[PDB]
Formats: sequence, C-alpha cells, structure tokens
Amino acid sequence: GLALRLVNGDGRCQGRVEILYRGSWGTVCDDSWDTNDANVVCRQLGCGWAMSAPGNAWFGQGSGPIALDDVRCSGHESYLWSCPHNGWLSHNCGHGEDAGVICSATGEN
Ligand SMILES: [Cl-]
Ligand SMILES: [Mg+2]
Repeated sequence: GLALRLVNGDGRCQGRVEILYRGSWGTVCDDSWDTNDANVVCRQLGCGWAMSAPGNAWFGQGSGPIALDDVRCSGHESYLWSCPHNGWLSHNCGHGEDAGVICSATGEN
C-alpha cells in the first residue's frame, strides 16, 4: 500500500518527502522539484498548499534506495505517484538531492 510522509520537519506538514513503495520508505531526488510537485504533496497529506519546496536534503538526507527522480506534476493530482514520472527505484542520484516540502498546514479535512 502506497503511502507518503514528510519527515524530520517541524510538524506533519513539512519535511523530507518519503514514499512507502513495496514495503520500504524511499526519497525523491527530482532536480526539478517544483511548486506544482510540492502542491500535490500538500494536497495528498491534507496539509493545504506548498509554501516552499526546500532542496538538496534541506531536512537531512534519507537512506536506502531512492523511490522517484523526475516527477512532473501538473499540480492538480491527488497523489504524488499519480504525476508523470520517469520510474520507480531506477535512479543514479544521491540522498544529497532528497526533496522536501513546507506546506501551509491550513487543511481541516
Ligand atoms: Cl530538501
Ligand atoms: Mg518535478
């Protein structure tokens, strides 16, 4: 069962992006980690909208195989794994590129 979390931030609605894929939490190393991408993360978590998308392991480096690399959300999607992307677990990037998000945390549902 796919799941998403933001870790090592100040609260549920900010931190390093991690996706539960086939039993292990994996990070995102997108070098075009954009507002549209972050907005999808925030919507999916019920965390409002993306105030910023901190880059390059701002919230620290994750560990283990990296789940997603080039994720190109339109910005409307309900889940990050619904955005166009260039594959699971097939990436040469390092955890120094792990993406992060800071959401408004203005959701109530
Ligand atoms: Cl980051
Ligand atoms: Mg992107």
